Amino acid sequence: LINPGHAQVLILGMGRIGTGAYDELRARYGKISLGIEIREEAAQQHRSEGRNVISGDATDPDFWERILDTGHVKLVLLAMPHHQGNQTALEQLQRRNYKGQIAAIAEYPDQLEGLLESGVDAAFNIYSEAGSGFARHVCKQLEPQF
Amino acid sequence: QLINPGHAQVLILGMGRIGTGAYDELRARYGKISLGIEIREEAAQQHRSEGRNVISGDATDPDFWERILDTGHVKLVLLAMPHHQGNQTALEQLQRRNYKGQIAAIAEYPDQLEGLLESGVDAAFNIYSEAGSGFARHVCKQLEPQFTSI
Ligand SMILES: Nc1ncnc2c1ncn2[C@@H]1O[C@H](COP(=O)(O)O)[C@@H](O)[C@H]1O
Repeated sequence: LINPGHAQVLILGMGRIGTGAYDELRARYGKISLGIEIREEAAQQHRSEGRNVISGDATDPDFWERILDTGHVKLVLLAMPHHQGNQTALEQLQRRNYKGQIAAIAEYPDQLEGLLESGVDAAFNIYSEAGSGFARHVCKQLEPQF
Repeated sequence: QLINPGHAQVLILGMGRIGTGAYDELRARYGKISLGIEIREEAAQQHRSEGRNVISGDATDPDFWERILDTGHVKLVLLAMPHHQGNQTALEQLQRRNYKGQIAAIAEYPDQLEGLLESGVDAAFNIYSEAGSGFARHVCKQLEPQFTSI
């Protein structure tokens, strides 16, 4: 947040998924991410916890035109796997002439397929990612002597 | 119908998508050290056709556990069942056979994770937090975005 407004990563949805992604990116790159969260209470709690998060609706074209389309964004993470959130936000992003990368995480197989078909650069399954992270974090915390 | 886990050092209870990602992630780092237990016979067969050591069985059933040989190098159990109470029941079964190694669990909500810790697991992680972490990790590795680090 050295230069406010200059986030290079947008994380759309700051539930547990978005937050996990936010924390990982911070660890690697420092403070280059902005998370977007529709629930105001949730956004305020993230800000209290020291994360760069604002409230707003990633399906609203005006929020895109007024706020999110800054010209600095290199990567957008779609972390709204329920209620067609990912696909709806993707639609808005594509209307804007966005030249960066897009990645999505989805709950089911056919959902990943539709996201890739609609032009996301990379798509992942929530649970397969969770299993991979789980195994790493366990080996980190417990250091089993294999 | 005794079950000899052989050289397995990790028992993975539940081989749905979570257990499978864990199995594969461990295989990548440590080689063939895991044994998956899966209630769905057709899923267990599909895992075996893919080269994974997976046997069918219900890890909530005391009769399943009675089949398992006390001789074993198992140092880590991953609780990756699809139903939260299943992980809790599996943990109880492991405790009443006096298992000494470590146990890790994954769940949906902080109360579930705290409850697993209270019940005796060594580490407890949230399914969706872990998903977001691995999501970001894999996106960076696949896509190699060019950021200015701050
Ligand atoms: N349109 C949206 N804009 C920003 N955040 C959202 C939007 N829809 C859902 N979220 C948040 O994304 C997270 C996961 O949402 P869900 O897709 O319901 O699991 C939750 O914190 C939601 O409040």
